[PDB]
Amino acid sequence: XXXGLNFYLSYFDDVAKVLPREHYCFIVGGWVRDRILGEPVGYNIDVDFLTTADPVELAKNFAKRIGGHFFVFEPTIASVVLHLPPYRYRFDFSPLKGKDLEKALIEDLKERDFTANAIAVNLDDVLTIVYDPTGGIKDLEQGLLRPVSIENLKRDPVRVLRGFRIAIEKNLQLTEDFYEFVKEDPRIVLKSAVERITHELFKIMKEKTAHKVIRELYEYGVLEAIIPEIGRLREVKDPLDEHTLKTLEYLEQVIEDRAKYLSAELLENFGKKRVLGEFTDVELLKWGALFHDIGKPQTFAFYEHDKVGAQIVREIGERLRWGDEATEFVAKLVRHHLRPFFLREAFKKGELKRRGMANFWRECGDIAPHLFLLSIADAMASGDEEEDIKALMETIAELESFNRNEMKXXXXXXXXXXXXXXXXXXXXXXXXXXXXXXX
RNA sequence: GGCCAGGUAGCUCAGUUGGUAGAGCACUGGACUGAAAAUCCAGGUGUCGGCGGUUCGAUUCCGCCCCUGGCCA
Repeated sequence: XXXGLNFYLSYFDDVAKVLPREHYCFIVGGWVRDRILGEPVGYNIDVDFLTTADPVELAKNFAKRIGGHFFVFEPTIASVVLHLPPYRYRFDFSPLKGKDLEKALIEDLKERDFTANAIAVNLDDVLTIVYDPTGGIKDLEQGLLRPVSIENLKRDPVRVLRGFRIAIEKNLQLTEDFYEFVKEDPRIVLKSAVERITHELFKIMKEKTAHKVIRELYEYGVLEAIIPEIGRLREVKDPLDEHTLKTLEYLEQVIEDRAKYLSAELLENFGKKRVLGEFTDVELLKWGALFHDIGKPQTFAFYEHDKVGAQIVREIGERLRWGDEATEFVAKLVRHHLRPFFLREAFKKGELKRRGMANFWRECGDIAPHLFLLSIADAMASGDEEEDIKALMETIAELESFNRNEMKXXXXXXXXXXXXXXXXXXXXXXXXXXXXXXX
């Protein structure tokens, strides 16, 4: 332990007004962390507490006070979730028990993954003596995220990704012992539950420096052990894997710059699609950039490798428990991923016509901007000539402007609607349709 | 409380733009054989989990709930 507006939160008062006299409560986890790091409070607040009283009644009355929902789940801990559009509050209360309070505190802290997460403070001193037996402060000053002990990483293998994510997110450098431990057994990641790996994988794709972490998870073979399919890109010598990596990185450089490639109506709904509740479609675009060609080593002489791509992606989505909607998204993104290049190649000959455009926007109108961005970043990774790229953005311009404006007996009904739609581009018309269909 | 997948005949499983719910096995009958196994032919009235919406028409499209399981880093 080393030496209120610095560690204040509005709701803390409420907790103290719930928490009984005899029992004591400590604030642990990422709150004290992010605060020490001096990063400002976001729109999503997550606070983990350690209390000596019954966390369930605590959480029930707390939630009753702030008008939050109540939660109990597996030790056995209690949650309170209060969610309105601008902000989200997750409070997780955890039990603490012992004949010696300080001893048990230190004993809990020491079991934690990283010194940056083991720093804790007493509730009373919030409303400035801190508890950091791992000495998290010292590392946080050096700007280094260092695991407490390797045994606690091995305990819950999924933490091995956290160490990457956190270090990228909070922008810190992992220590040597972490990277050494990953070099030892990169396969350990498979021992942890699947949806955790998925969820962490997405939490890494979320940020815009993600290409460096994905390269990292590749280079230690962790991204291989999770998804062996990525390991198979190297079995074909053009380099395919480096290609997918730089395509990813360029997809981030383009996505940040997205306003100046795509139109406004194409940016309108972009980013607005939700999957797994905290993640948008941008991460799906980054995934479909990683898998953009997953099928090339499967089929070569690469004729079918796009559909093969779709099938492999889909298998990865089923396996890793992604959304069926999201995995279908990524799979369709890898399926049509080569479409704008054929449209550009058709445009360079001036052979692109209303048919190709109408097909384009009927077949896939929703993945269009993602498809365009991905095609532009893949063109930038392939190192296309400037003229070729200019032609590409011009093609995109053509399609965009086409959609912009120029786009505004069971069998019998089907052909009736189809021919009515062809005519829109009258009982006598219906009778004539019937005569044309019957004859 | 959040996300995700399953719910279909007695059991267990197909059904990617919507167009009268099938297949295999099991069960029964018959042909065959001294007998049997084997082989061959024949037999689905299923409130597609429930209530609603869009369509001429919903297992599939959309909304709201029940139940089962997985996860909550």
